[PDB]
Amino acid sequence: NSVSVDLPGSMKVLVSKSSNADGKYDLIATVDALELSGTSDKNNGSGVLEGVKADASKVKLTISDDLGQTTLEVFKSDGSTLVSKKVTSKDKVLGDVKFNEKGEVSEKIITRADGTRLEYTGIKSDGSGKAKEVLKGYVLEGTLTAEKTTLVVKEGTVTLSKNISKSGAVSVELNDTDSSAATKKTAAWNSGTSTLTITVNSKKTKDLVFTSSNTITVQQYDSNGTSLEGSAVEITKLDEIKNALK
Repeated sequence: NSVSVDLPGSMKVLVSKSSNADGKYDLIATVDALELSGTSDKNNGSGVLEGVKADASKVKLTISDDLGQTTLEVFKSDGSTLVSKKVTSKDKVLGDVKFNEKGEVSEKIITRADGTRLEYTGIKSDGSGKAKEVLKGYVLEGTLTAEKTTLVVKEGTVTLSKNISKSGAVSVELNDTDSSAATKKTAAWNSGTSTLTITVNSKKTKDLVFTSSNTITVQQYDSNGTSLEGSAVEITKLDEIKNALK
């Protein structure tokens, strides 16, 4: 009579085995406690379903066949003022948006495939806000502007900035207010190798690699910067990152 299709999270959409006389399928989905009903032109789990909460909130679940993306929208009773929006990509990246009482965006958390998070709070009408990145073993603090996310690690006169553009590209910069030409750090970034090379008085001192695993590794150069030494050490603690900036 019907068959189940599993979706990101608990969500399981039950689709009818065959279409109705107008060529459309019946969909029933369970999302936590809510029962949603809707339709689709296919029986692969795509479609649009709607329901109502116990407090009269309106809910809409959209499963798109072009992106594999699922969008869960919770509205006020008018079915138009947003209360929350949950989007899960094919890549299992989760974006969870909260809205103020006027239905405008005020917070967004992105949860990555591996479980690390970008957290945007105090979002303002201009797209700025506060930003935090939650990694394995430590948390980075920074700011959001419409242009980019900037997470900062400070150590004395040195500021390490990790920038994330709207599209998700990463650039890393180092800024040192040290006035001594013998100790001031500068740095060069390569996005293809995801490596920041730190230089002190014309000598390369370390490479910081920002890995696909959302980790940071550090590897030392020799005393006159003429070759890498040893092997890269994966950073597990914020104290280790700051130490590399000394």
